[PDB]
Amino acid sequence: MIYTVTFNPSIDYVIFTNDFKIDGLNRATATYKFAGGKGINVSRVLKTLDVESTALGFAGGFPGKFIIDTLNNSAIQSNFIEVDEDTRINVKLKTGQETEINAPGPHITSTQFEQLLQQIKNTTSEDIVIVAGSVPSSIPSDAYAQIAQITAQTGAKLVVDAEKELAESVLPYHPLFIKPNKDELEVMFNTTVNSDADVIKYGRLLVDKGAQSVIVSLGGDGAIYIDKEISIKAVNPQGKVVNTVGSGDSTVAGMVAGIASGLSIEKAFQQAVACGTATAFDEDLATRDAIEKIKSQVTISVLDGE
Amino acid sequence: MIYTVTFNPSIDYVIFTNDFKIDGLNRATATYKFAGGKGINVSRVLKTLDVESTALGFAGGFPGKFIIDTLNNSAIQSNFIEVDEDTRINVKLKTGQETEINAPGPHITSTQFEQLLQQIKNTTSEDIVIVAGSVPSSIPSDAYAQIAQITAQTGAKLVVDAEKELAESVLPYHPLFIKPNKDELEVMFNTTVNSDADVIKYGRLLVDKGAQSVIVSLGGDGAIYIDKEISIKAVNPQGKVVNTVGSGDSTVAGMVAGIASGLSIEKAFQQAVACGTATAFDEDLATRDAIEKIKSQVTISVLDGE
Repeated sequence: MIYTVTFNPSIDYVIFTNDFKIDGLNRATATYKFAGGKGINVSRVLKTLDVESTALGFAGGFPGKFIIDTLNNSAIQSNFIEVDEDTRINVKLKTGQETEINAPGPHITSTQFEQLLQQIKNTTSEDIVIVAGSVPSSIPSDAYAQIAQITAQTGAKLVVDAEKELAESVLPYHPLFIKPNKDELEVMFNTTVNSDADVIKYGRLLVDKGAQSVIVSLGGDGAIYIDKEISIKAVNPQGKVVNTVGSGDSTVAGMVAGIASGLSIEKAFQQAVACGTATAFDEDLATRDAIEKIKSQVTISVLDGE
Repeated sequence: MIYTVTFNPSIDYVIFTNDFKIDGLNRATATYKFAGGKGINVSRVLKTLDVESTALGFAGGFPGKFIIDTLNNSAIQSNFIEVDEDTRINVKLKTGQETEINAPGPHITSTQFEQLLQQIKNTTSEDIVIVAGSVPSSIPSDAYAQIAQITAQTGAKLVVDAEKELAESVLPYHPLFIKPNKDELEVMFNTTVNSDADVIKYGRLLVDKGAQSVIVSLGGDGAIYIDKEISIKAVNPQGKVVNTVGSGDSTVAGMVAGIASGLSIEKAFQQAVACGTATAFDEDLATRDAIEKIKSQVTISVLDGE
């Protein structure tokens, strides 16, 4: 089984109005409710790629109910921890000026965070655990390192989809892969990274620090995968970027799906990049036929090793 | 038994946020939620007054469940007709300004509306049916009349708090009272209403058209009750209007609770005005002690009749 972790899922409540007035009565003419979360996104892309996953994380109240349902309706399994405060509802106003109104997450007790850890404790060597996105304020700030520490004990494969500092924290626990960008490397190592060989070099030092594999995201210039024994360069096709939100979740999910479904590292990486690129070229998350279209146009090249 | 009917009940998603920024990422400093809707508010005030009622109307999805659980936690019964789409979520933005964003209802089928009417068909002469609110586009635009016509056969007292034309349409069905404002009177009878005598006149013409009685809201200037045999003037204490949302509802609930619990027309009316005033002087709906405090302060006078 593959699990995603979404610590703070939301309802993105998108509202179209008959124009907008501050301090006045406004009527919405159309609304939409989408389940939000970076761990949920991965699950969405995995499903797009015909790969099952179970969404974990924290859900509460009627909004938590809604998200569970949405995921059932997609045939994505879930086992969120029931918490005592409502899942957050973020409001996006789209008529004329496009405005965002984000709520803080629900309060999550220590018992509840423990209930999630208890699930990670029930994973095995053949499970993949994908933790994605920010750490909410009412869970421990080292939530990623705790989950990782448990995976190290179960054998489960840890994949982190977060910014550098949380991926750095999981390093000693040998994740399956982390996914920094070229610019994060420059900061980590206090050096200029300006060649594919330099990318290989600092990605391999992160492998020395515990990472089983590293994907270094390079933007529209593709990405590099680094192993202890191989590095790969993927170049994606050019095209108009519409919306890069989700591209990271997609890359992560393409990689995992490829691994899970018996593709080579090379081809799983190729799928990954095509996923991230597909999403980028789309308004929202990529369709399957968009992913397959792009992965033929993605060129793989072995940089070093075998 | 007393029944409130809310066609389009709501979650009122209240969001506190400072310096509301259009086209911007805002972060809510706090949020909360309650069950809103006119008939629901009436049930809430009747409850504060120790008077049972069962909420009727339409609920669906998990927004629907929230309203039922919220009412249940408040010890208010409900017998909502399950609809196939989500109960609406209305947004209230509390900065320095107060900005409401009201959503459309769920789509309500004819079969579901028929289910509601079947409930009104099971009423008896001892029952009170309160129908309050705007009519959602998906139900019969003559929905008030379709209810009013059943109560005329069952014998149940019909109470209406609606827009002018909808209030006008139930008149042939002899509702127990309707509740227009002075401004609706002015539109109805196409004339200027500038005195207590003018209010008695046009209000009693409504009693001639079928209303058993009429309460005319004068805002912070009190209210006038009009009968075939008497008219009464209520005058409420002055004070800082905090929030008048729900005060019309509270007035209706005060009047019904009075009649239901054996009070004179006069004292029931006094209770009615105290309720609407006390709400006005409050964040939300009035507490019991605010209501009682205030009705000691409400003056009652016979305008005409015996």
